[PDB]
Amino acid sequence: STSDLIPAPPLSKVPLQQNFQDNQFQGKWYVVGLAGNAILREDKDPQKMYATIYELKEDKSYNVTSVLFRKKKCDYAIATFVPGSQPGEFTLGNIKSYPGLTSFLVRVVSTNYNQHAMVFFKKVSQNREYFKITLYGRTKELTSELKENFIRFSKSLGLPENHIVFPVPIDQCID
Ligand SMILES: N[C@@H](CO)C(=O)OC[C@H](NC(=O)c1cccc(O)c1O)C(=O)O
Ligand SMILES: [Cl-]
Ligand SMILES: [Cl-]
Ligand SMILES: [Cl-]
Repeated sequence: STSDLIPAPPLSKVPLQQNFQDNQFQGKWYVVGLAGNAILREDKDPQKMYATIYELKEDKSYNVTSVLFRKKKCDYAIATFVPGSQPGEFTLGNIKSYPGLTSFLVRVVSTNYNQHAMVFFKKVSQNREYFKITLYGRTKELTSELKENFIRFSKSLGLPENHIVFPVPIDQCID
């Protein structure tokens, strides 16, 4: 809440997926890996897998729904991602609805659309700058190769290994 943070990387270290295809990116993605400056590995109580669903609207923004299993319930969080400056980037719709949130950016780093994606998120909340990379899969499992590529990438942004987690597959809520 008050603690020091690993700095957000310059955006020059975060690639953008070439010729992003919004229609192909839609649908359900499972969070198979998660890294960030507020993300901490927890052996005592491991992060559980959650899912994020991207529905492309006629106006070209996404209605985004995250589905999580928390405290024996299904928690649903909804947002609107508005197309940003370059295809594959997004800003947050209705940002004034979010107390303390002054900046929000999504950048799709890499994806093949049918199996995996890596996506960078940065926000400033109460003037503190957070960033996250998610490794998304169309299924709950990915290859060793994709997972190591993701660790390599997360580290290139200055995150140590204790800031890189692999949520445990579950069946509740996310299917
Ligand atoms: N301020 C806290 C409130 O949860 C926080 O951001 O930490 C939560 C953490 N998420 C993030 O740090 C985070 C970073 C950049 C953009 C986002 O949309 C995030 O959600 C997580 O996913 O467990
Ligand atoms: Cl819980
Ligand atoms: Cl493998
Ligand atoms: Cl390390």
